[PDB]
Formats: sequence, C-alpha cells, structure tokens
Amino acid sequence: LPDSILKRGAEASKVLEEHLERGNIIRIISHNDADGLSAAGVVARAISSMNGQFHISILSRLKKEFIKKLSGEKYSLFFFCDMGSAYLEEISRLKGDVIVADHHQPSGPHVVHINPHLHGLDGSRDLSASGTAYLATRLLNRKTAPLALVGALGDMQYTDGFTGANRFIMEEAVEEGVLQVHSDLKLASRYTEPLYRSIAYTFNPALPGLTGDMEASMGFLENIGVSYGVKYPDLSPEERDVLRDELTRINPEIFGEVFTSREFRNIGDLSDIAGVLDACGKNRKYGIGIGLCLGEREGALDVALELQKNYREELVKGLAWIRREGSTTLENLQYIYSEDKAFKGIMGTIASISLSLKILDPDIPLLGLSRMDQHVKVSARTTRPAVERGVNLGVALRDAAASFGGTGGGHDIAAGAMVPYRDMESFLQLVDEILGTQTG
Amino acid sequence: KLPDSILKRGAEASKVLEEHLERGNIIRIISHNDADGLSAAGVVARAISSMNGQFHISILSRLKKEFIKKLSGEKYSLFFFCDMGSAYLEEISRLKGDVIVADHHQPSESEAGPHVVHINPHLHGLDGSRDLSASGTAYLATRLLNRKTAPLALVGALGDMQYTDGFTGANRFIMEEAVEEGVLQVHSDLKLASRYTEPLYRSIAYTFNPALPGLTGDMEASMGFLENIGVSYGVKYPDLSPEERDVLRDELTRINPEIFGEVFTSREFRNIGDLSDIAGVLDACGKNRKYGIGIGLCLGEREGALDVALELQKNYREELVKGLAWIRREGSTTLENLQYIYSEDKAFKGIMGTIASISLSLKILDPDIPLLGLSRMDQHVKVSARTTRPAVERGVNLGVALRDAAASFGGTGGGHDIAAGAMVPYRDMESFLQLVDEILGTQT
Ligand SMILES: [Mn+2]
Ligand SMILES: [Mn+2]
Ligand SMILES: [Mn+2]
Ligand SMILES: [Mn+2]
Repeated sequence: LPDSILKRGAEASKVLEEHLERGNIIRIISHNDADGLSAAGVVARAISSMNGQFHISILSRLKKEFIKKLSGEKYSLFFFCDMGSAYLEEISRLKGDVIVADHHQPSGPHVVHINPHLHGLDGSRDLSASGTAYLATRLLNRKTAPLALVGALGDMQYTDGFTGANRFIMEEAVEEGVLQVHSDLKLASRYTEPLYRSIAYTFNPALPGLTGDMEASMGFLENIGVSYGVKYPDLSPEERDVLRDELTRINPEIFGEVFTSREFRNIGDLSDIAGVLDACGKNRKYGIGIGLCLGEREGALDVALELQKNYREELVKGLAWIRREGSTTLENLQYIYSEDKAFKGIMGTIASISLSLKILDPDIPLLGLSRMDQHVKVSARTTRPAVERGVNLGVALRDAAASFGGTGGGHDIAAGAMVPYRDMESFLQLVDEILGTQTG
Repeated sequence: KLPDSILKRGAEASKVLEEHLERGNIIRIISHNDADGLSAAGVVARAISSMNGQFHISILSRLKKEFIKKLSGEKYSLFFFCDMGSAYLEEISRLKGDVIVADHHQPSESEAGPHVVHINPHLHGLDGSRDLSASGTAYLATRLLNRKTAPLALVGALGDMQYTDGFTGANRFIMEEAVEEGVLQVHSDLKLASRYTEPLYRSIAYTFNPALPGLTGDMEASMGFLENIGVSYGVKYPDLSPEERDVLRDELTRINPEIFGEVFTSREFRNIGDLSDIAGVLDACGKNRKYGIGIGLCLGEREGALDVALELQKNYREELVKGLAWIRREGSTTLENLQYIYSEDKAFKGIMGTIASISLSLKILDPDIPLLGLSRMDQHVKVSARTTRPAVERGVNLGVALRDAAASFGGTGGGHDIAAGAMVPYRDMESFLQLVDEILGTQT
C-alpha cells in the first residue's frame, strides 16, 4: 500500500491514543449495513483492547441536523465510519478531534480524513469503511483484520478475490494467524442449516434451479443421492464429492476462496458474518450485530440467526413471486411491479438475485418498482456486461426522475428513484429512451 | 490413486478420535523428533484444535518399552503414536484405553491389537520408504476431521526424503488433495534454501538439496560466482532484477539441472518459506532438542518463536558448512570397495551423517564408492555409512554389511541399504573397515 494511505493511518491512531490516555469516552458514528456495522466493530474492539470506553450510534443516513446536535455533546473524539466525506466542512464545525473513515466519492484543522479515493485507490473495488477503519487502528490492534474483510464482502468488493488494500489486509491477517483460507463450496450457513436449506439460501454465488426453492433443492439432492436433511460436514465424503462436481455444473463460481477466522467458528465463514450483520441492519437491530463483532455469543447469536432465517424466507417469497409473475420488457429495459407490502423493503435485493439466477435476463437492465402510497420507489439493477456496453443507471434515473419532479441517482450498476405514481409509464418510457441512447 | 484398505483404516482411526473428543478428554500424542515426527504430531494437534479438543504432545528420540510401561500409569484414554509404534505393538497392546499407531517403518510380525488402530503403508501394499511418511499416515487418520493440514503431511514427507522425481504414491494423492482444497500451490522455480529470509549469497551457500557443486557450503565461492556473473550478491532472491534473475536460472541449471523444478508453497507458511524450507526449520529444531518451538510452528505461532527457530537453523547451517569445509580440505581415504573419513572433533560428532551425504551429492567425494563417516566417542567410534542409489543397484546394502561387521567385534549395527549406522570399539576400527570392505566387494 502507498505510504500516504498508511501515514494517515498513523495520525488517526495517534489521535485515538491522546483521548484514550485522557480517559475520554470515544464517539463512534457509523452506517447500518455490514460495512458500517463491522467498521464500528473494528473501532470498538481497538478501543476495548486498551481498556478504553466507547459509545456507538448507527444511522441509516447522516444529515447535518444530527451533526448540529452532536456539537452540543461532551465527547472529545468523533469517529465516523462509512460516512463523513460528503459533510466535511459541516463536520469541521465540530470541535474536539474528529476521524472520518469513509470510502465514498469525496466532495479540517482538527479532522483526520482517511479515504482511498484521496490516495489513488478505488473505494468501490478495493477498500471499504471497515478496511479504512482498520488502517486507522492497525497500530493499536491487528486482531480485528478479519472484520475489515466482512465489511468488504458486505459491500461486494470481491469478484476474483480481494484486490488492492483489501488484499494487503487479507495477507496481513494471514501472516498474523487470525485468518485462514481454503477453497470449498461457498454455501450459505454450512454449520447451522441442513444441506437442503443451505443450498436454497445460497443467493451469492447463485445456483440457478436451486437457490430460493426448497422443494427443488430437496428433489435435486434426493435424485442425486445425498442426505438432504443433514448439515454439510455431517454427510459422507463419497456423498460430498457428488455435490462438488454437481454444483459446479450449475454455477462454477460456487467453488472458490472461503475465509474462516477462529473467533467466528461455529457461526460461519467471513461471508456468512456479512449475511448475519446485513439481516441485523435491515431489522434495525443494531446492538445485536455489534455484539457479534464484539464477541457476544449466547442468546444474541440465537436472535441474530432467527433474524436471518426470517429475512431469508422473505427473499424466497420473494424470488417465487418473480419466477411466477415475471418481468415485462420494453426495448432497452425490463421491469417488475409490486404493491405488496412484503416486497417493499427487499425489491432491490430480489431484483439483483433474479439476474444472477437467470430467472430474468441479465443482459437487459431491470427496474424493480414498489408503490408507496401516491409515489413509487424504483430500484434499478443490472450486470457488469450491460455496463460495458454503455449503461449508467444512476445518470438515466436521476435525469428521468428529475423531469417529473422526483429525486433519483446512484451508481452505474445500481440506482434508485422516487416518482409520482401517475407518471410511472412515462418515466419508464423515458428511462428506456435514455438507456437506448447510452448503448447505441 | 489410493487403496480402499488404506482409507477404510483411515476412517476407523478418525471415528475413534471423535468418541474421545466428544467424551471431553485430553488426547495423548507421542511422536518422533525429526521433521516427519514433529510435523505428524502437528497434523494431529491441528485436527484436534479444529474441534475445540485438547491435546498433550511428547517428543522422543526413541521409543522404549520403559516409556510405554510408564504410560500405562497415566489416565489419558486415547494414545496417538506417530512415526513409531509398529516395532512395539504387543507392548503397546498392554496399554488400555484406545490407541492409534500412525507409523511407516517395517512392521514387526505380531500384529496384535483389540483396541489398537494400526495404520502403516507396508500393510496395504505401498512403500513406506518412497511413498508415505508418518505425517501422511497421520493425515490419513485425520482426513475426515480436517483437510487443512495436508501441506504439513508433505513437510514430513520431504523431511524423510520421499521426493526424487516428485511425490509418488500416497504422497501424490495428498499433494493433489491439497491442491483441489486450495491450501497448497505449485510452481516451478529455482529451489534455493530460504529465498525470503536470506540474501542470494547465503541462500545459494545453504542450498544443500539439491546440491550445487562449487557453491553449496562455501560463502566466498558463492560470492565470487555471483560477482563475476553480475547478480546482486547482497540482496534477497525476489529483490533482484528479472534480467539479473534469468542469468541465475540458466547458470545454476548448468551446475545441477535438478535445481529447477517443483516448489511447494502454502499461504500459512508464507514469509517463512516453501514446504521444504519448513522441513529444514523443523529438523534444526529437533537436532537442538527444542521441541515446543517446532510444534508451535506447525500450530501457527509466529512471533518470537519463528525468530528463535530461524536462529537455530542459521547455527545448524554454519556447523554443516564447517563441516563440508573440513571434508573439502583433508578428504577421504579409499580402500578397495569403500572410502572413509574420520573425526575426533566435537563439532562434527552429531552431523557426521548429514555432511557425509551432502559431500556425495556435491561430488567432493566420489558418489559411486560407498562412504563411511567415523566419529570417536571416547573408547568407541560411531559409524554413519552413506551411499547413492546407483551404488545400491550394483548390489550394495550397508545395513547388512554394517550389522554383520559391527556384530563380529561385539558392537551393534544396522539400518537400510542406502544408509546405515554402527558403533564399534576404537581399537577394532581398522579391522572393521577391512571387514566392511570385504563384505561390500562380495555384495557387488
Ligand atoms: Mn460501505
Ligand atoms: Mn455502507
Ligand atoms: Mn518417518
Ligand atoms: Mn522420523
């Protein structure tokens, strides 16, 4: 890694200790998905390892109002993870010390700002808030390195292996003995569920035919002769390699790098921890997720795993609705529409999973639509190959949403928009005209 | 390629291990004190850790009936003997609890064991000298609990030199099982000793297998070599220039073409070395009777324990150099069917065998003529005979010649065809050497 993205790692650590010695309760503010939760986890644990105290706040969004209210608070050091780079001068109205460990496009006399974009690395491909927070805490605690990779996996910075800064973290964790590697099947929750649910709940990497379908996973295993009601390590080795060769035919990306650390044994691999923490964040059950990062494992784990079961039944219900209804295709896009309450807060995820599964055509860009009273919430999702031909959903949605009075934006591969219910057809024709312009 | 017999006994062994692990009890590991023995215990220890079990290791130079007698007092319900056991099986069977023996030496004809699981390649039609070591046998006992230990099975293999033209048999089955599992990578490169930890001049000078005639065991010569051919002599192997690197590949291959070949790296041993560097670290630990350091390496300890392990290898290697220097000067005397070298020097007393072997690979001493290394030990003399496979093919068996010859003067001897030992009274040494000479001439 660059000496810049490392020398700033050291200023961050040195400021953390000048408050830890001064006996002060360090203030952690972070985001509410796997990257945000695990990042706070990294800082929390750094702080615990030196008998320090901390107070976490988990937000869906950072607003100037929250930062205004923060300026009333005693707490001498503020630690923003996975957010901060958008509101830096507003933050600088805060006094004390302040650390911002983000990785989003940037926009500080007492402010330490660490962000990969400022040191020539891609904050979308190579480093997440959890890794950035690790680089701020590396000289206090290196035992947190595996959690840095949970957040990375959380934000999907993994396609053909951890790249860049995250690779530097994996190999730093490997040398340090806290993170082991082995190639295996990457089924969801291999220690906690029997083989039929594990397969059915493997959403990434997808298994077309099997993923999100219980009877189909059961009948599959029945016919090929492996114990459908036993958990993955309890089978017979002759029954095991039927599975490796069979699942690799359906999707060969199923076999690959698995990441295990001893502290997460009997929960799962590192990408199982990304799953538990995301499910905790969707349920606004922050505390359970952070307790996992901190090492709590009695009934807090039991509650976390119950949350993931219920989130996963919803996703299945879910893809089932998509397999039956299907999508309508215009010229340069396809869309799917729901007024059903169950699919309102998952429309994005199921949209994405249905492309990976080839239920819906992954080449044609997909807009998922949830009615929200008199408006409609839009989650656009596509595949990298559609981006290479010229698609940018963020630009198309922002422009298209704006023109009817609605707000939209996001990335090239995934974008959102909110539009009035009465303008939906027109909007969909307008996103269709823009995407056709974008590609030919 | 692996017989269902050698895997079905692999399964009994595993299933007995779990009936004690579930019963909450501290499994007893007893193993030998070289790379195979140490790494084999490592394999079992790690199997046991992966299921939150506990273990207690004992590392011995030799297994004696006395130790086994004392073991019967212990308590520990399951005993796991690695790289030893097949010689003392009925004695072992006097032990109660359960017992696993993961060895690869010639079994003794009394295969008894009501509660004893005996796994040994010789009993399932494989060569325990060429194709499977204790570490691999121990892997076959633990394969259905943990496959992440597969690279350590190959350290022990390399430790006992089960590698000439690639891992054969069972060990090949392990390399390809490790490869599929993603824990062991392969690539062809120069096979220099300790490429990450030492600068190029010491790395060359410390490459004892494969040998580099001219360069191995000689610091100034390695230095002058690299000086003259224009490669940075004081930089470590990956820090050179690629144009400076392939001067090296083509130059070292002229001196010994076996230098280029299969290298084995596993991620857990990164920044220590390749798998045959781990064999080196562990042997050096065992020679120094420093057994918790070597096992800590197998278990993944890597702070000051690695620092201590590497300092032990530097000191063992300076000894070996001192060493071959003594042999390059002050050479061997040749009779008719053998040659010998003699030392009363304390430094060369516990390495005579190794330097004897390295000097044949280096062609300092003639590899065709069988070589006896001799250390005075007060009123006796310890003999380490060593030769090359081509001398075996013409009819040499050092074990038979030494046992018979040693015996006839009241001394003990034996071993294999390629390497043997003997202990004889100092006053009978010339006669003995004439007698080993007459026997080897008869043999060929
Ligand atoms: Mn993030
Ligand atoms: Mn986030
Ligand atoms: Mn052995
Ligand atoms: Mn041995």
